[PDB]
Amino acid sequence: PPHGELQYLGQIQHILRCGVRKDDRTGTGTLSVFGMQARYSLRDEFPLLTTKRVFWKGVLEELLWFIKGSTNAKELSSKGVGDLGPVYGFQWRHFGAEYRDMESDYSGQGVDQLQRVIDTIKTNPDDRRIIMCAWNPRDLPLMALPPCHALCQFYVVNSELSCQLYQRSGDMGLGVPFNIASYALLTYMIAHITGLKPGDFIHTLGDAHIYLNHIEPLKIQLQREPRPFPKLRILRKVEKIDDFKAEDFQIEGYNPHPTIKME
Amino acid sequence: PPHGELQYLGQIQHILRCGVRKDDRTGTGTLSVFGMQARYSLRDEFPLLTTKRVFWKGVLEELLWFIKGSTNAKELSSKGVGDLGPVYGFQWRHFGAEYRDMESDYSGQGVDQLQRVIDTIKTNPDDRRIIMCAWNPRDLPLMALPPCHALCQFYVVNSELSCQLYQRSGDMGLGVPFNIASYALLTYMIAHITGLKPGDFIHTLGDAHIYLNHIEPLKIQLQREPRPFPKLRILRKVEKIDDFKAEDFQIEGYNPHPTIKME
Repeated sequence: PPHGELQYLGQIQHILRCGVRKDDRTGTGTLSVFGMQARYSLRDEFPLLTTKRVFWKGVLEELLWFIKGSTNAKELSSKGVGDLGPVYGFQWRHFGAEYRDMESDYSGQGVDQLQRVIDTIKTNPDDRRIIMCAWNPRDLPLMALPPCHALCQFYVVNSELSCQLYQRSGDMGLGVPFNIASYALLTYMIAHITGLKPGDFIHTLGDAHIYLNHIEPLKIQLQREPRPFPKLRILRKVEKIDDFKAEDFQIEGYNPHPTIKME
Repeated sequence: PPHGELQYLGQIQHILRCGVRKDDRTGTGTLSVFGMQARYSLRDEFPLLTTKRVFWKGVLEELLWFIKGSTNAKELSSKGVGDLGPVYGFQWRHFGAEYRDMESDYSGQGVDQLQRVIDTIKTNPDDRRIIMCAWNPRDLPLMALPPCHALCQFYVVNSELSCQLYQRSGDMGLGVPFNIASYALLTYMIAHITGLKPGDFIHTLGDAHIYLNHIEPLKIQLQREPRPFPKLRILRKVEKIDDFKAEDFQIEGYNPHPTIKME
């Protein structure tokens, strides 16, 4: 019954082996392959990478911050890792909305994709349209109607909530393991408040790339041998998604390999 | 050097074998799997399925119609297979635009994603944002800011244009082979007018489904043995994408298996 982390790893080797040098926005070098996909069970397990230690706390507090729907950087650097622009959280909860500061009442503003997604699951779980999208701030002023950076399609069958994430770009060494843990968490959350059981998380990349300064660390991480994934426990019963707080989650069974810094 | 059609086929067997019954909008039955991906070379070949005959003409004339950016059904039923709503073509060329009839001058209106995509390739081919999106008409009146049905991310490296298509849903027996041929064509077109060489086409599905009334025909199509893919020739040199017409394309090397009707 093979390991899903064996996917991520394999993706790495491929981008290393058959990957092709490509320059990013900043003219920084990368090894790039176009179009990938990985499937990760959420059934009795949780995709917190083992081949290296993943900042689980920052993943949690970061998510909740998105769900709190905020634009306030200090509301995070004191919960783990002064106006911020409308990063994902603000989109998730009010896209279409006129963006003042971090402080004002946008209560009842724009479209609340995230509530909408939840709702749609309860109302019509066969729906092929349960989709949040998420922009890069850089893009907002840059042009009319810029393209999402990411989008999840959620999906439900036999009482099992699944989520597929599509990123136009994937930082494989630094970003990817994180998002895997994030959208896997998100899912778990939604599954929970909709009385559903977590299913698969599918991870689709456009440009999957590695930064040249990551190759070495990653070559070493490859030689590592994934311990079995942990589990994720919720310990209160929670009805509204804004009610979740960090207390509600226990990770259990997480013995990673040591941290691997990638700059 | 294996066949790409062997992918589509394999996807079929899986949805049959491990697929799970799910009800579509109309409460019609389907066998559904969530999250798939296939890669198809466009290098010296073209993904016109062989295990059955594909309506190549209708694929052509349909595309061109999109690119002509129209809302006029009769502009197609007399070129192959009275107002139509703003189907993909109109989005591709003017999303954001106020939609009158089929007849008016929307010249210079909304955002022309398709031109924009071309342009971005010439201006900044390392860009992670070369993305058109495409809506289902059904969805437009149905709610504020409905989710795309599809989106391509285009991508370029080593003088090779690639395209990945993401559909939230995939009709596997009827729709999928068609889109494969369509976005593969589109690509070829753009590659051509940007002095680029066609690369891969990646096909990502959310809900991949089969209609119960297709199972039998498909079970039979599985038993078939893919002949090698054809090629696609352009025979004029064309600079603007609105200049392409059906004359410009020869398919060569297409001996399919017989047509398979699926209702």
